[PDB]
Amino acid sequence: HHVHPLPDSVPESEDLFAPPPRMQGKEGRPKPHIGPNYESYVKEWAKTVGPNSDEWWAAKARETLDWYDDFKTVRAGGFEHGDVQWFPEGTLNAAYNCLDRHYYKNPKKTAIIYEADEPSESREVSYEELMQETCRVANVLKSYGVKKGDAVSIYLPMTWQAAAAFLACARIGAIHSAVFAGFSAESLRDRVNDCECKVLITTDEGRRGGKTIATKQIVDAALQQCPLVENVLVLRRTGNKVPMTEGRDKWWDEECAKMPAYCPCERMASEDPLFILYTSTGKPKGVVHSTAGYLLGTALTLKYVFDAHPDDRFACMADIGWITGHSYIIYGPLANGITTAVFESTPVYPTPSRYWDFVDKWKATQLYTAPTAIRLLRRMGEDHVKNHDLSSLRVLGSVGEPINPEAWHWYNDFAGKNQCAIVDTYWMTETGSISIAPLPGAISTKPGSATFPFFGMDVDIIDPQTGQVLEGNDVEGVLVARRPWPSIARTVYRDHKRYLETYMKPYPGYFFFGDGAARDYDGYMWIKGRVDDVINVSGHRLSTAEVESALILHKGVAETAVVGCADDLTGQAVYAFVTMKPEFDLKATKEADLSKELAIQVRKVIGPFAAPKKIYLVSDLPKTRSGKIMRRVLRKIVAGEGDQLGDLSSIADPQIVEEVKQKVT
Amino acid sequence: VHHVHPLPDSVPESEDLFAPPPRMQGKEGRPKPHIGPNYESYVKEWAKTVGPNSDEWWAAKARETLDWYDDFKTVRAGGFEHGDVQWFPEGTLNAAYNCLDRHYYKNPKKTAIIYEADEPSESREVSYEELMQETCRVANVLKSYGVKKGDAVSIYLPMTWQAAAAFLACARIGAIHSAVFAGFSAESLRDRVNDCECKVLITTDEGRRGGKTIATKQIVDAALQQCPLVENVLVLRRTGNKVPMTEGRDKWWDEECAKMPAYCPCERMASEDPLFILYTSTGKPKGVVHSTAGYLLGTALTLKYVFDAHPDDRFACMADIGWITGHSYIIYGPLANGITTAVFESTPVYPTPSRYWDFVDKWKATQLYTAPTAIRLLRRMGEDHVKNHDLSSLRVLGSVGEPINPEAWHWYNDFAGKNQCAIVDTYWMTETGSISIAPLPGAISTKPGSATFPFFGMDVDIIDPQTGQVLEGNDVEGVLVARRPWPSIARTVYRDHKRYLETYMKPYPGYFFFGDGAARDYDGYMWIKGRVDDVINVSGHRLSTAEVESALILHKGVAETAVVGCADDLTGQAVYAFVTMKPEFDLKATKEADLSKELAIQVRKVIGPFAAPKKIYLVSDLPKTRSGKIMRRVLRKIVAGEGDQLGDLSSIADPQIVEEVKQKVT
Amino acid sequence: VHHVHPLPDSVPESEDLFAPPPRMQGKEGRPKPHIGPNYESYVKEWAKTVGPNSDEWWAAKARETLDWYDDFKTVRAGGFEHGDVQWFPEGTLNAAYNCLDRHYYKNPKKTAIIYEADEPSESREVSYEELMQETCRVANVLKSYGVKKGDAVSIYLPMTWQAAAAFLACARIGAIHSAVFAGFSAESLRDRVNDCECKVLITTDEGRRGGKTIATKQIVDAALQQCPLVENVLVLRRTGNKVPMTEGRDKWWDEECAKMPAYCPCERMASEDPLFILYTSGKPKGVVHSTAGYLLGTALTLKYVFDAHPDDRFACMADIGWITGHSYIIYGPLANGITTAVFESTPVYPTPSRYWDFVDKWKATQLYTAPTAIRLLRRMGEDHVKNHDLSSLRVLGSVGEPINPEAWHWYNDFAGKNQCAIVDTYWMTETGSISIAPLPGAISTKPGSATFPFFGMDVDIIDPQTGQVLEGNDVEGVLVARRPWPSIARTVYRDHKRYLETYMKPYPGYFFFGDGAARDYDGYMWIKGRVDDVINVSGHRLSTAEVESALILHKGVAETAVVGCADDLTGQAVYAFVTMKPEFDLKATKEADLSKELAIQVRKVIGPFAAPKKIYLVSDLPKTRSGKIMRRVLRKIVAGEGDQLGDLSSIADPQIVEEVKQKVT
Ligand SMILES: C#CCOP(=O)(O)OC[C@H]1O[C@@H](n2cnc3c(N)ncnc32)[C@H](O)[C@@H]1O
Ligand SMILES: C#CCOP(=O)(O)OC[C@H]1O[C@@H](n2cnc3c(N)ncnc32)[C@H](O)[C@@H]1O
Repeated sequence: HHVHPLPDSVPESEDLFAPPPRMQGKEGRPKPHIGPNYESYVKEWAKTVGPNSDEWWAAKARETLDWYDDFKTVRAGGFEHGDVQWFPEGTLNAAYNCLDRHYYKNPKKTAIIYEADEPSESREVSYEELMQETCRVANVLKSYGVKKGDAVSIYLPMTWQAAAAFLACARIGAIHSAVFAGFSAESLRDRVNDCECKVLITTDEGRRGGKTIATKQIVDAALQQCPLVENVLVLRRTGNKVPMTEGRDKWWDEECAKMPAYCPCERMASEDPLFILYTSTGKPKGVVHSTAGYLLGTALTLKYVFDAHPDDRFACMADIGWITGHSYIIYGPLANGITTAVFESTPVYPTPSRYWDFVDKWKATQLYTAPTAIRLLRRMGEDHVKNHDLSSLRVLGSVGEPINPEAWHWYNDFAGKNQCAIVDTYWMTETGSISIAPLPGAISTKPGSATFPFFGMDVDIIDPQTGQVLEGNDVEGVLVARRPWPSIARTVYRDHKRYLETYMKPYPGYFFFGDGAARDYDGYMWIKGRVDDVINVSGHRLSTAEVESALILHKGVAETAVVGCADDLTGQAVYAFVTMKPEFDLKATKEADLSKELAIQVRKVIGPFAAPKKIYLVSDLPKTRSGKIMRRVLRKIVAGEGDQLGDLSSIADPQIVEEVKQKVT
Repeated sequence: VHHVHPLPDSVPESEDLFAPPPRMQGKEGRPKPHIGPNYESYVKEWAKTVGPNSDEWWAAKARETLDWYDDFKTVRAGGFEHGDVQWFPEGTLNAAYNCLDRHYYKNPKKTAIIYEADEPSESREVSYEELMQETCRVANVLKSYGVKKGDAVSIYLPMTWQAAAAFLACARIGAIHSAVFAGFSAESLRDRVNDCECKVLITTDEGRRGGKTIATKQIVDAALQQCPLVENVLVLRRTGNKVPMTEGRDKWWDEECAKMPAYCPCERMASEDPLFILYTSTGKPKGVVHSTAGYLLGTALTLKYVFDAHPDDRFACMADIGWITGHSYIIYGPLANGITTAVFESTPVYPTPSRYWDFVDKWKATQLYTAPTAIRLLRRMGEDHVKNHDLSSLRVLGSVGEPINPEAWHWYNDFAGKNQCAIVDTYWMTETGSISIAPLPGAISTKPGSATFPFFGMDVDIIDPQTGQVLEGNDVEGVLVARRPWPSIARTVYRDHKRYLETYMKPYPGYFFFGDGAARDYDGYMWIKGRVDDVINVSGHRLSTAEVESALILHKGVAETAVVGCADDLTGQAVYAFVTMKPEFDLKATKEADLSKELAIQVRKVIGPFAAPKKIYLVSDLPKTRSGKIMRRVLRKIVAGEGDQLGDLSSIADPQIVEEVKQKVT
Repeated sequence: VHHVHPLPDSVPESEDLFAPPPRMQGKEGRPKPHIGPNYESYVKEWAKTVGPNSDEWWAAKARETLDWYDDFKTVRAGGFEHGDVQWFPEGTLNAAYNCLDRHYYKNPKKTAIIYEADEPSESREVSYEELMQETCRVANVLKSYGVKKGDAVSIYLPMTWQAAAAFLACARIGAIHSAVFAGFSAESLRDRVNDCECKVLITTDEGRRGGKTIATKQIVDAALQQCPLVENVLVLRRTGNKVPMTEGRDKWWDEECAKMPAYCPCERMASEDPLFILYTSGKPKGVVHSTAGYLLGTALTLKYVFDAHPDDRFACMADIGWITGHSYIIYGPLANGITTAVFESTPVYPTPSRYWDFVDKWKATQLYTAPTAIRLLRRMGEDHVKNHDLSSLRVLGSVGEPINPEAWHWYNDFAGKNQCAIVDTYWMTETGSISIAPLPGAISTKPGSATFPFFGMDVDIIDPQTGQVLEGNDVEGVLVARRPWPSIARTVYRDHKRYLETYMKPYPGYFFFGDGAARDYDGYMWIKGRVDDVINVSGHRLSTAEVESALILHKGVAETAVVGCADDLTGQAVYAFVTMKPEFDLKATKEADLSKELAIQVRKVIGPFAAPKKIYLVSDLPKTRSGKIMRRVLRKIVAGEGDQLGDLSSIADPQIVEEVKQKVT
């Protein structure tokens, strides 16, 4: 076979995992929405793509959302000019669909499980309380002169009121722009200026993992260079003394106490912008999502990819500064009317048992996190997870990067006790909602495979050299989409040329994701890393996931990243950055001996061309807060270009860049 | 042996029950009542409007009574505790469309407003067409000033018919009007203009009332020196006397409106978009906020049922639009129903005290609605001004704003109604939006001084004020509360929701607290006998202001009285009475010491030994607001020697009376 | 002995009636007319559109012809006396949705605009898709400037196809466009920009017309020195020649639109929201049209007066600065979903064959132009038209002034080859759409007669001295309308008093057009000139059209204008300005002899009272850019008031005023 699965210690013939009994409607669990096999998925999926799928999408849109005005046209526009339209004549409001309609049905149902940084401070927030708080904030924003179409910046940590802030903007038709709490003043400034908001919402301080985030201090530094911001609303999260500017800055509780606890919903066109979300090369990229298609995509993917039922308690452990928090903490779960988790802490605070204490306390029915969190808990030891119950879980999700089969198995074995479906969800900020993922009651999974495209997604593999679609199976190339889908990003804010050039020009007629992909002999899709991260060794194309998956098969390896660099003989050579577990004895095992064994492991599993030319042992890797490993930073450092690096002040650990610069020289 | 007594009356109780008269029975060609013919017909309909199955009735009434651009789905939600009351939330409508356009499309030449000018010879009818055209011109002017949906607009206008055009022009574009009584001082106007943060003010060059000039533009000029946000003033040329105009800021209404077309589209408003702010007559000005659909529905239904309004009716509410009574029962209620409404620019006694009745016979008014202060005023002026009029076009006479003493009630019944009209005593507040407790005139047999029974949608209880517990059964007295939200309840206090919750929702959690004392007699009739703050406690006996004042006016020659409490060592509190005799009363022939002695015995005979005033002060007038409320708080603080902590009293009806009362106490 | 005579013609009356030709009878492969085949078929349909039972017809047409977001309840209300005209008041719609989106959703690649560039080789077809995308980009740009619903936007654009996108971008967001003829002077532009109080102006670097450069940005910069409210100028790069650009205020159209997405939601407009202000050419008069009635009127008149069918290619050769361009280039044709021509050139550039080269190249099915253009081509000679095909044409239209029978016949003979119906369309900026015109499939035409009123128009003739309606036929007086019609102008911008005084006060209960009119014995209507231009000779009333029609019957006459002046004996005396063809030899032919024959011709055809007291031979006449002859200018010069003429800097050829002033003295 030309296309191989990601390296695993399990043989292939024992590596196919059918939907487990918890996903078969047994042991009292709800029956899956799609099942019980691959054919039930394909039969439904075929209704959602092609020239006869308008019927299905119109019905789903009218069944799933409450509309003030019906639409006439299902879809229009396209990639070439970036004029994508879905349900254009309809009107609706996102806050109405996420709060009001559920509040009118069951006001005391829990909307948010607020898991505070200190576990003892956690509590449930009802739909009634969340709707009231949202309306008070919306009334405060209107009193500042915020109109429909105005942008509002949000610099809030993971406290439950962050959802009220998002939905207050949606309620009045303002465009929220959320920035990770803890981003530097410089990074915050650039995003506040780019979206041209006149109002910013923040906290006095944030609390994450027992550490204080000095959010109001950062905000004051940033706003000295933000001439459009006239009002700042400050939530008193810690009560520690912070500066407040007379006139400009007001306390959230004091402002909201002035306002009634209901606010009318602005009637939004389907294509009115809902939010701007800046990704984390050059200027910040503000990805713009509209209202109806985005909301529909998040609601349908939540329902089908995680098999959400009305009583479920959905635990997405990500941050609302990330698209994962937008779609699968706030918009998806609340549109469906279920309970969603807002997790304020880290996976290891107070201890690495935190995730599993949370699951057993609240009886979470789904858990959703990133491979970086999974690898972190994998390296912390089985004592923190082995003696928990965790049987309320039916589905475990992974998002943000390829999941190494080694990490996949740890997730499957300890979090799921081999009784949960594992959904590896591939998508991007620009896709709005999950693009490729197994439907858990239908798809038999392979460790590290996203499996099959979601409803409305018609994806292909293109040879990057020819620009032509590769038909059949056992093919590898770059991932593209043939047709628009409801939740696709509509533009890059005030930079539509960047939007067309990045996604629509490389392969005209297609959407270009920017990731390498392979379709194996069974038709399963494998997303093996960024196209920019592919290493070309003597004409052999190497993906980062396969080498990193091979490296982590060696004992004591916690996390790795591989990058290419120009080589005189092979064009490019592989350089590995390897993080061993801190307990690994670097004196008993020689670094030169460990590097040799790692290279042989890569050679044994992939081939002679894949063996790293050099291996660097580092204590950690440069990562974004969402958990993405910044291989571009490592690649430029290896190239001796530690000067041409972009904005690195808001990465997870800025100091690790210094350690990497040292170890290379 | 009854714990609860009717307000003191010279008529014995056995002859003091007044069944709906023939004009309210569909006889003599009068329209058949909407509800009747008895108490049970009221309860039968009322029971559909409260309780857990009342959504059906309210949804049907909402869709039958108003024109909507978009239908609602949800009937009601929210509640008292957080102040998130919602009615018909997904619906959209426009108040101006419901008060003007839909009636104009059906009968453009029908009279919308009977404009009774200060001089009777200048009175005229204003058709729906003309009112709609003027409203649209003003709305276009406001839009040309940059007024947007949700912006507040202050209105400082006297009772000329264009005041209705100004209100409805704001409603038409979704602006929030804030009307201030014309004649309020520059200080009171300033405080309200600044609180609502408006950028536009609408006023007149001058007002005319009772042959006197109100220097409105002068007051406005003085106020705006401390109102830095107001950028545009639109000035109506009511008198044409020369007034200063500030270049740029001030423009003439007629010149601005001549530039604009006579139609303007209606802004499609959410049911819960704010319709207006109305500042009430203690501390900082309280801007009571009403939303759109529930408020409009409440005014339309109360006008229809409490006054038994029919399509050809000519409704004469004689109040001022600076008052909630003018908002609800001059402009929004009558015009929403598509009938004719009166805008009365004068006083009850100008040129003579026959003015009200000349008006009724001139225009054939079918209902008259006024305040007890006006009724007591006309009672004091003599029967020659009323006895020889016809007045037979009237079917219903209403009283609003304070308890009506049975003595005044009977005068109203006897001379205004010639014992052939139903008398509707309507209890409500600015915060309730529309009438809360009132007799339905074709159904309820009235008792002088009783509001009788709660209106549709109002589920009221009597609570022990200390324990918070409901007093079940009849013959109980305590404080009035409502159990559930109703469509027209005020939604907030502007930018001060904490004050709204603390005032109405926090004192008795789970209820709306009106602030008035109340009693339910053995027949179940409700008696609202005064504000809770005005109750006097003499030796453990709770005394209401209405009962003592009603006993005092039973004495011959008494025009009007007010009673307040003050600290007493032996009885806890003692009663002090301020008494206004008719000026024609001979105070030399009757000794003042004898008159006070006769008054005390009259009180003792009717109420009990404990109720006799410890001291009585004879005054030429009482401290009253413009709407006629007697300011007992002012009198109480003066008696307690707290004439330093009175507050803003510059815009009361007669500011000088405070000087006479302060002198007379010492 | 008829009191009312047809306009003077060289054809006897008995041979001057032209039934619909075979191309308008459904023969020779043409589509069957919407109304036909005779006068009774017109009356039968017309009678449904007027009177107290016509609501049914108008409600149905409104719902059949336009797409609505919200239905209306009331058909019509209001009236002339106070200027509160209302049509479909509760309805909501958007003009850009009706002219672009709904056609784009059906056939995106269909040509919306035939862009006939000033140079023929640069002409091209613009699809509905391309036009909608450019409209949406511009709308997004305007929104980014803070333009809100109800804001005025000035447009100073020449006849390039993006002018339609600029109009429709304003309509899309509910802004009120105010278009000013490109080439109007800085003073005339300044006055219109200041009157509408716009904060945004859209223009070009330069225009190109007849091979000449219009220095639009230079004119704009001079104007804006006296326009303190304008904050943003959007500049279309039409020529790329260097022009001044003011930092901050001025931005390039292509650079701004490249930042914006190619779709924009439609603002839901009430039927009576203003759609545009159009200043006519004392203080400038900004005529205001609302949305639904205006759009319905233009769509119905285009369909019925020009018998437009879905595949037709409609060629209106006027300028968008004129109401004719508003109604019959942009709004009418695009509302109907057909192809419309945007003609950037002049009728004689590069040569006088331009119109007919255009018709044969694009196979135009209808042609619409002004009598001044027809008279211009008539003077240029038959060689430029005689050898063209032109058989794709079915209907030829004339708009803007009376068409002399001599010019009518030239149009009929050479443009139409006696095989097209000629529609003489009478209307005004204030009427929105055609008022009186033959329906080409039903009405037999007379040269110079508008014939019969359009649907919804109930017109009468009033004796100006008595104010009374003249019943019956063979009557002459002033034209009035009895009832409002859907597309009537609703006000004069911020000058409603001028609106009432001009149109509604002279004859209370009627709309006063300002034109003299006669109804002949057959019931045909004749519009013979403005009331202000009527000449009173010894108590005999003379219209300009009849004398000007008689003068052009003389050989060598290209164009004439007749005006009155104070006379001691007759009250007023006739003065004629006559333009001979430039090839006419004024040395071989005595001017005194030519003047005598011209006077005798008038005496023979009209009578002794009409014979000009003086005749002036001029090389050209003072005309507006739309082609109206400025007889008010000529009258004041004859009266010796050549100083109090007012603003004449933006007329077609301002220098000709100097030549006329010389020749009179
Ligand atoms: C309505 C109105 C104007 O509203 P507002 O000015 O808010 O005054 C509200 C207060 O007026 C008093 N009041 C009003 N009507 C009555 C009545 N029929 N019987 C007894 N008291 C009455 C009470 O004290 C209310 O709380
Ligand atoms: C249309 C248009 C442009 O509108 P506008 O530029 O407002 O000019 C309006 C005036 O033009 C004259 N006019 C226009 N068309 C004709 C015609 N077919 N026959 C006779 N006269 C006509 C009249 O005098 C109108 O009142």
